[PDB]
Amino acid sequence: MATETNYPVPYRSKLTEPFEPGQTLIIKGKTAEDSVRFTINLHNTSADFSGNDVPLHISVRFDEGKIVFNTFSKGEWGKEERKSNPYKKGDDIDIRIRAHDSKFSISVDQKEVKEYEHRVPLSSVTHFSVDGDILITYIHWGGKYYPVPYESGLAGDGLAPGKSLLIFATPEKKGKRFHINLLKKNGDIALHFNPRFDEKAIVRNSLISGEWGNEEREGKNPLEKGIGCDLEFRNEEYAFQIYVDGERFATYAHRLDPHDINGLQIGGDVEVTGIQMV
Repeated sequence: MATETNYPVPYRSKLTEPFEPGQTLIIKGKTAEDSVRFTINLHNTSADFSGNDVPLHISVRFDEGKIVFNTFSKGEWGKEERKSNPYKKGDDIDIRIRAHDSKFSISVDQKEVKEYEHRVPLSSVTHFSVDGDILITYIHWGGKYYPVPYESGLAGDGLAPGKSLLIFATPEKKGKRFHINLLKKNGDIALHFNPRFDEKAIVRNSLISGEWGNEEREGKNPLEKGIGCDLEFRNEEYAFQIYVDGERFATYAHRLDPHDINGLQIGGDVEVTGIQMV
């Protein structure tokens, strides 16, 4: 219960539109050595009736040692479904819920641990709440099914200095490599981010006038096949600051003038679940 000043519990949010297949709800937070349990609920209502259907109820129990899922509808609860709780009292939590047309896919620490089949209409989800022994540090709802190869323009100012491009993706279980390109109008690639599991390295380069540059690799390579990752490309004064799962992975000195980086391409063996400009 440290400094919250952002998402104080009980937390409740009314969705702009109903939760649709392809969208993900991300909840991150901290727990204390005395935390017992906390909950995440996708539920019905509109104003503040508080008491309608709950398509998906998630209870993370530190006393029981498990994460429990269930649904409430027509005034009754169904049969709970359980999975082990990988967290001990006090560690940070990271739970993500992605909706699909036949179920919810829930990941814990970016690892898929539960497929919860829909028991009531997904369209019934109008709000989401979080309560219990947790201090929320991040919440995001959005995304969609991003086809890959992917290509699109970036806003109007694009990935300008002081801005950051956030990408939520999952390298394929049996994939070998994938890439992300930040481009300029003429086709030059300001930054080519290319994870290569077969080479145990992430290649970084620039494509200028149809020719590839030096090529910068070396570095841990924090990615793992089949596990979700948070990629952040921060455009700074002298270089791009590349963050992977919250830690600075590397820097890449600008080879092309920053500004006007208005293009994005993603390809290779990867699944993309979210793209946002921060």
